[PDB]
Amino acid sequence: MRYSVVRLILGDQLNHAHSWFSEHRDDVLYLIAELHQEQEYVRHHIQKQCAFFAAMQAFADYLSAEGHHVWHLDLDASAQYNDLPDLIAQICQQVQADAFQYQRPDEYRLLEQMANLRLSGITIGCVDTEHFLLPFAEIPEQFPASKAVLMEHFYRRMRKRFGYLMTADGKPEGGQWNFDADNRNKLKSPDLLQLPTPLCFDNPVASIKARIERHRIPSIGQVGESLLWPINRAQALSLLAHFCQICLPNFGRFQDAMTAQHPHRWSLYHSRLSFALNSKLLSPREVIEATISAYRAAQGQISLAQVEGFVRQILGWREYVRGMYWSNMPHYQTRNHLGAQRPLPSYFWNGQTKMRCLQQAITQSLDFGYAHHIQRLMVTGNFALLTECDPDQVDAWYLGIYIDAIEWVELPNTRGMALFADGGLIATKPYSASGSYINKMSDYCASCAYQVKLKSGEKACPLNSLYWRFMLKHRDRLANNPRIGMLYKTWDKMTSDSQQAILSTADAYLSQIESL
Ligand SMILES: Cc1cc2nc3c(=O)[nH]c(=O)nc-3n(C[C@H](O)[C@H](O)[C@H](O)COP(=O)(O)OP(=O)(O)OC[C@H]3O[C@@H](n4cnc5c(N)ncnc54)[C@H](O)[C@@H]3O)c2cc1C
Ligand SMILES: Cc1nc2c(=O)[nH]c(=O)nc-2n(C[C@H](O)[C@H](O)[C@H](O)CO)c1C
Ligand code: SF4
Ligand SMILES: [Cl-]
Ligand code: NA
Ligand code: NA
Ligand code: NA
Ligand code: NA
Ligand code: NA
Ligand code: NA
Repeated sequence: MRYSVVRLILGDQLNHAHSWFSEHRDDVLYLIAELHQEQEYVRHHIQKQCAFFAAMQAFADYLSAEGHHVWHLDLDASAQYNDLPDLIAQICQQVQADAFQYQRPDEYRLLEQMANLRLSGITIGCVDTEHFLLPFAEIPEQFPASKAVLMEHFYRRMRKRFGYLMTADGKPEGGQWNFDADNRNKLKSPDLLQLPTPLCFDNPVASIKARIERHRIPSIGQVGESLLWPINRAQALSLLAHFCQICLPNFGRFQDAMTAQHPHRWSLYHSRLSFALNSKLLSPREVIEATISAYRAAQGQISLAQVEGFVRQILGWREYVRGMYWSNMPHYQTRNHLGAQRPLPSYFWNGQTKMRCLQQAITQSLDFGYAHHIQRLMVTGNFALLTECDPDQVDAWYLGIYIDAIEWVELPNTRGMALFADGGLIATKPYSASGSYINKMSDYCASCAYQVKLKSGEKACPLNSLYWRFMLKHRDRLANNPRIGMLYKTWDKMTSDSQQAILSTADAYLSQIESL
């Protein structure tokens, strides 16, 4: 018989600056819980379970130190309840609450579950997470349903609205909006010798792993005794500072680069802030502001391309995919424009493929819970696009295996940008590529069993023929765009014999897809 108000904090709601905490109330109880149900909607990476569980406990500790009343329920405690609604209802009854409040969730499934909660004698309210730049209530106007809103136009509007990288008279700093064309370098040997050591934390996780195991919770991937990912706001801020000082000067330059050689190949110059942002340990405003401040203080050593390249991903892509998700869900999750139905190959779960590119991206995903963007898009994403993998199966892999994956951001990037299964709603054109793209941006083909210079026959890079088979299959859909039509000239110039050898090689590789 003890609290008037119960307030839930979900595992991705770790915003230390939330207005709830701006006052101290002895009549308010905060609840944060490890939840079996949140392990059952997809099979998560063990490192993702460890990171969220560690971060939820660390946030509870922060709140308690600040004088808030907080109960953190680990799986041993939460297993007494049937699901999250039962946990809420029983605890509200236990403490004789008059009111229950929660922060709006960031997946459709959970927003719907909480919206349908009814508690006898208890008033329920839903508040914002106080994190994203675009207010949730503006999504319907900014993102009309089933409309292919152009990310670039939304990004320019966001640049003007928030003032980031804008001139005093309202123009983009540097004479253009988007510096992506300057951000397409491959790492050469001297660049590899200069790669910085990624900032890795030492967060022990043996007890968390043992608790997960005791509850027979399924997971994918691997972890040792220590988790390298930030699990509290101080570690996240330290990663942000590391990024600004050590990585931001080359972030754009090598944004699309991949290497099989260097020990730090899994991180390169990326920020690795996505988990910290998506769990709301950091806000996008503070990350943007920190990186712009570092740029301005570097007196030319951080070029504008680096910081615009970074800001575009947070102010532009991240806010954009959120808007498109909420405007188009739940129908969006049914879209399969290209009719893709192939099973995801088994080496997505173990890395046992002879394609060096796929082997590197899958193995790092399994071993780190993380792949950088060009791997997600142009290595595993392109492969799943060209081989027509079932989007439901692809979504389950991406949403589970990456520590930063929550559906609002996974689904538009995977089903939309990578698989083109929304017919271009999210990103306009398919991101299809042959092995020539991988060879241009990476050193993978120099350490591969296949020959990237061969399109057909024995030992040819499978991407080379799978690319043409895909583009020819969809020629009528895609030839209306004029720039891609050029690609069909490269094809139409080939002999009948060569065209046929390529399509025959593609079909053979698909029939043997488990062996690639
Ligand atoms: C198929 C596919 C699936 C993806 N699934 C996810 C996912 O589940 N969660 C996720 O956060 N990102 C996802 N991304 C986007 C992007 O690849 C990751 O944000 C990025 O790899 C995270 O690494 P980082 O923090 O080092 O990013 P950096 O390269 O340092 O980029 C800076 C920040 O920009 C943001 N960002 C970059 N690209 C995007 C994007 N396309 N959409 C949204 N935010 C972006 C993130 O906040 C990131 O921390 C996906 C991309 C693809 C192509
Ligand atoms: C692995 C995981 N575990 C939990 C948990 O046990 N409890 C919790 O409150 N949240 C967890 N999360 C985050 C949620 O599954 C879900 O993705 C977000 O709350 C959506 O906004 C995740 C991702
Ligand atoms: S040759 Fe083809 S399969 Fe091998 S690394 Fe290059 S792109 Fe990947
Ligand atoms: Cl070189
Ligand atoms: Na359940
Ligand atoms: Na306390
Ligand atoms: Na070279
Ligand atoms: Na991106
Ligand atoms: Na779903
Ligand atoms: Na685009």
